[PDB]
Amino acid sequence: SLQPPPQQLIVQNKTIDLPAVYQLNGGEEANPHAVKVLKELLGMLISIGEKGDKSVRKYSRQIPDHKEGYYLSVNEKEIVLAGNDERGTYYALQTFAQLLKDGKLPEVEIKDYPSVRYRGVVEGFYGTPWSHQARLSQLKFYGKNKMNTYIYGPKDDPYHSAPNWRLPYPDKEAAQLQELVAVANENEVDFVWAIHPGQDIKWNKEDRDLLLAKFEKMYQLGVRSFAVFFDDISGEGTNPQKQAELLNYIDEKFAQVKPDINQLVMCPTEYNKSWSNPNGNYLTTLGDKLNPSIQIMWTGDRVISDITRDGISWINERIKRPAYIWWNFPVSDYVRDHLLLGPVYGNDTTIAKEMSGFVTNPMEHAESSKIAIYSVASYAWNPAKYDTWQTWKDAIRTILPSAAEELECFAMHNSDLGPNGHGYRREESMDIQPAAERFLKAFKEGKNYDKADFETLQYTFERMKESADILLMNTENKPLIVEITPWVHQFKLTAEMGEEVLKMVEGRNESYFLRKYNHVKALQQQMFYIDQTSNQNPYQPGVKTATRVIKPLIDRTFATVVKFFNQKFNAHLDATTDYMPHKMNLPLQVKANRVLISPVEIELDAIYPGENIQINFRLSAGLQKAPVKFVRFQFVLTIEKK
Ligand SMILES: CC1=N[C@@H]2[C@@H](O)[C@H](O)[C@@H](CO)O[C@@H]2S1
Ligand SMILES: [Ca+2]
Repeated sequence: SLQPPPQQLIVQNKTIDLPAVYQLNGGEEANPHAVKVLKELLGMLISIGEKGDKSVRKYSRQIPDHKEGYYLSVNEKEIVLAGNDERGTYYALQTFAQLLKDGKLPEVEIKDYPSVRYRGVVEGFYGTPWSHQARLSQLKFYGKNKMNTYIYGPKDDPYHSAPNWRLPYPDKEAAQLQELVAVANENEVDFVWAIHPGQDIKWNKEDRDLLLAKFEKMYQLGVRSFAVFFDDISGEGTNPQKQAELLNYIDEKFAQVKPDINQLVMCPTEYNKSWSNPNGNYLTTLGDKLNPSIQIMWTGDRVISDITRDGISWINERIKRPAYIWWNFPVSDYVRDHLLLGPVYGNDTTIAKEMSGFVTNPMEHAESSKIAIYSVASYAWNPAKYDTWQTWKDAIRTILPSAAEELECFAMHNSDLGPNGHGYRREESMDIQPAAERFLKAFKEGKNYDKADFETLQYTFERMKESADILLMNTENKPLIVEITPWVHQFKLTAEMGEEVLKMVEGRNESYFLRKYNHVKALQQQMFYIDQTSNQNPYQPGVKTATRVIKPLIDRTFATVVKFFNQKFNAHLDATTDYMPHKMNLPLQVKANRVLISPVEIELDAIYPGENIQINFRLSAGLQKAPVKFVRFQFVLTIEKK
């Protein structure tokens, strides 16, 4: 499965062998980055070059007349790799590398080019910025998948955002950035350095010069594309006239003055329809006043959304140019306890002409995001032929060949975001969703359930456990495994709980049932400890997994079978589904050093120093470290733990 799929492919159902002896025509005059790839890969004539080179004159009418276009031919007599331009030749080679299987090439002719001009990744999330090593890995991944754009803009980099956007990077970070630009250039990626000055920018000469001064420093490190972001700010930095004037100044005094600057992009304050005032002048001001070479970014009809024909028509009409899409998936920075490892879908596949670019905002988990990134690369290059599920499967097998089926199992049940303030959800566990939904309907109402449905759930829990143990021990992609490990532990526990809960449904005798029930309570407690010890970030601490379909099913099944046990044996077993050490009909929650009522008396499991209490029917009272176990009366106690 060539990824991205070429615009045009004719296959001959013959194969040849990579020539053991070959003649290379055009090596000294073709893109040096393309020649190095070809030489790594390896008489029969092999012709490599860009349109205009002597080496490729015979094929000049086969070469697509598109930026980043190429002609690739393999037959009995010869191999041709001909770009419309240097980047096209590199890309011919990336397709060539995928065709070569076990010293053998199929007989093929390809004519190819991208449908969207700018394709790639914006590292533009809140959270821990990617590591240097992660970024190096990403850049190489982008070259293989024909992504030409990497926008550097981590919200939490103090040299990118306020107030230290004014300061040059220190030497060590500066040397790192320089290395990234070198590696980007080698993989035919535009490194686009972004700045986020809007929260404390003064519209004066001092701050304008400081911004230009910073861009000059980045230029000296080798940066040749630049962005200015005005997202998620308030105050005087939201002024569109001043924003347009600053960007026009950067364009006129810097972008159009240097010998070799490429992209100049801006992200607006009104960056989606819901955040834009239909009766305000903001977007029209930018559209009218911004120099026509400046790109304007857009996230769709909401902060988190997929791109539709109508939504993009709306923005394009106002900004008077095709929108440069900032797509907010798989970014998880607002559901930080979830991994979003499902397929890329929901974006209109017929609107390439209406966009100047398409970039993905990924997770803080660099390797994990490669599933979506590979898929966005495929989509943006050939939207017409974009295949959601095949691409997801191809991504997984690329990322983890040694355990592709195991990663598919884990990813397929780690796709949804759960409820959230952005209203954005994805499908999860759809394969088993109907079996789950039947089983539980039947079971809850005392009608007999189908054996096949019970077996399906059983098979699922078994395969999850296998997948988890195998993924833990995988050494093919260590950085991926480090990223997901906490979720994998939680995924195994979920599967073990499901297995035990189903043995309870098969309920042999009272004694066996009680063993199973006690095993389940222990598993709940183990899940709570992971949720409190792993991924303890300030915003959505912990680890959630298989949340849309599997966890609800296991929970409701458990509560149901305990209710029936209590009726049959006149018993009083606790049917609660999440473990909670503190006692309070709403469920308590524990988040860091807070104990919380999910929106009279609370008894903690020990005496703690009390920090404060926040109630809300903004009530507040510090407890000055006063010992506290009981608390009688949002509703949030904070304690020293801490
Ligand atoms: C433009 C946008 N700027 C923000 C990004 O930095 C976040 O990562 C994203 C998800 O929370 O939300 C908005 S979209
Ligand atoms: Ca050339």
